[PDB]
Amino acid sequence: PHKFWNTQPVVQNDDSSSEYSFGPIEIEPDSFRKEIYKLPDGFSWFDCNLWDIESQDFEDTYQLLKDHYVEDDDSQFRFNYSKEFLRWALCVPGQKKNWLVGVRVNETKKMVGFISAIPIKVRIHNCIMNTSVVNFLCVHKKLRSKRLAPVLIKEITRRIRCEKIFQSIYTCGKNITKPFTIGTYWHRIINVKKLLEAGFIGIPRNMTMSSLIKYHRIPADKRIEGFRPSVDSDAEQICKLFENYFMKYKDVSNETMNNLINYDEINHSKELGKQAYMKLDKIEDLQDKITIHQCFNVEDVKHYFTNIDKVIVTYVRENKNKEITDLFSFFIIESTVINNERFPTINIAYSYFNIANTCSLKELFNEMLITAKNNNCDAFNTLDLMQNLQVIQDSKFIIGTGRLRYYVFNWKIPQISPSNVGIILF
Ligand SMILES: CCCCCCCCCCCCCC(=O)SCCNC(=O)CCNC(=O)[C@H](O)C(C)(C)COP(=O)(O)OP(=O)(O)OC[C@H]1O[C@@H](n2cnc3c(N)ncnc32)[C@H](O)[C@@H]1OP(=O)(O)O
Ligand SMILES: Cc1csc(NC(=O)c2cccc3[nH]c(-c4ccccc4N4CCNCC4)nc23)n1
Ligand SMILES: [Cl-]
Ligand SMILES: [Cl-]
Repeated sequence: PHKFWNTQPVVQNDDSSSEYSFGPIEIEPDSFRKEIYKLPDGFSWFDCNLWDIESQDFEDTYQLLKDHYVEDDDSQFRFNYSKEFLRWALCVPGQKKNWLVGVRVNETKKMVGFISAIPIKVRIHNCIMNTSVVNFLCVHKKLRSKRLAPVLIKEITRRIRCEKIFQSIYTCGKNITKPFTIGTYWHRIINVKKLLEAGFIGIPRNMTMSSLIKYHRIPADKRIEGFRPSVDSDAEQICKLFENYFMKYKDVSNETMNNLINYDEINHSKELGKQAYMKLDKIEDLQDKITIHQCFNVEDVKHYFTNIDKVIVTYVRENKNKEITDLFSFFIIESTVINNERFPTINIAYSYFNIANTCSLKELFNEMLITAKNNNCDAFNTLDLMQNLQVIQDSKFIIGTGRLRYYVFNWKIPQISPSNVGIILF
């Protein structure tokens, strides 16, 4: 029984709609609460100054997440996002100062809560829109189970709506309301001895450390040439590469892709916003296609698909005309090994966006796995989004624990396969 989520414009688990459709759940451009939400006495909101990596706010945020953010099931690993990562992930083109929200104890100046939104452009079927991604919701462990989280969620909702944005995308490792897709975690072991020492895997009875090393080795043969790190001057080419990829896997006609309904222009009117509703005759119309994905202009490409040591790795393949034809990318997050004083962290790569045109996706990932090994990553993690199952199948990836639930706030999306989703959250 929910007490907060049952009041929100999201599809509920008990929803009994017998039709597949798309569109906003509600069009309420001026009826939302505009007054700041009250925090418990002694606590105050503040806009978190992540615009200078040396600021005190950035140290406070880094420390809060380091000790209190997402942990695995058994509380053996906790994410340890670096400050350079958080800057790359949160100070994105178009970001607003007030979408990085902290909660501080007034007497001690201790930061005890955080929630963030980043602006992104997304296509959802026949619509395109400026939207938000909510991430890094975090409450101090000593303040949990006191119903603070709905306060932080309502407050970021208010701050997003003040920017005339009424939808959001977010993920969760547990079921809340009805998710529009469910992602499966997959792990590729790179550094066996480190992951054994960390307790992530163990040594099977029918194996040895040496046979494990042998089994999990990244294949060294069949190397395809032409790959190099991306640079800023690649941005226009990379932008075109992404447009052609999303055009290839579209779930709407060519004319539709070229004339997407821009919800930003009609979300101010209950009558005009109705144009965004779209009934789907057959669910099979979407099979093998991408239905929802982020859209990147040249400025976004320059920011996201770059190379920052220990944060983000982007390589492109060139042909004999020196034209970019393929791309792989992954970001890098350390995790704390909670109960290991002498081996306190591991370095994990996470697949981001990958486009294979001149090679198979399996060959592309093999080149990416080698590069992640050479970037000192102990494992390579992926979701079964987009065409990744092609590589996950008949590979040495091992399934993870739990599932990643995808949600859209104030939009209707039929339950779809993760192959239909091109949205990666940090
Ligand atoms: C138009 C714009 C819209 C913008 C907003 C879009 C929505 C954004 C939504 C957020 C996007 C998250 C994206 C990410 O960052 S996902 C990762 C979230 N962060 C962590 O897991 C870090 C460690 N954990 C914690 O810090 C706390 O446990 C948190 C802060 C998560 C909850 O603290 P606490 O454990 O002290 O709980 P409570 O007593 O205060 O409150 C209980 C209520 O909160 C609901 N709850 C609990 N966890 C989540 C969750 N992860 N998403 C959504 N709802 C959640 C729960 O169902 C219940 O409601 P109801 O079941 O009674 O109804
Ligand atoms: C090799 C190794 C050692 S520890 C480790 N993962 C943890 O500890 C851990 C703990 C909690 C949640 C997790 N989700 C994932 C993950 C795994 C694969 C693909 C995406 C993933 N997520 C990352 C975060 N954003 C959304 C997508 N991993 C964890 N992997
Ligand atoms: Cl209030
Ligand atoms: Cl679920």
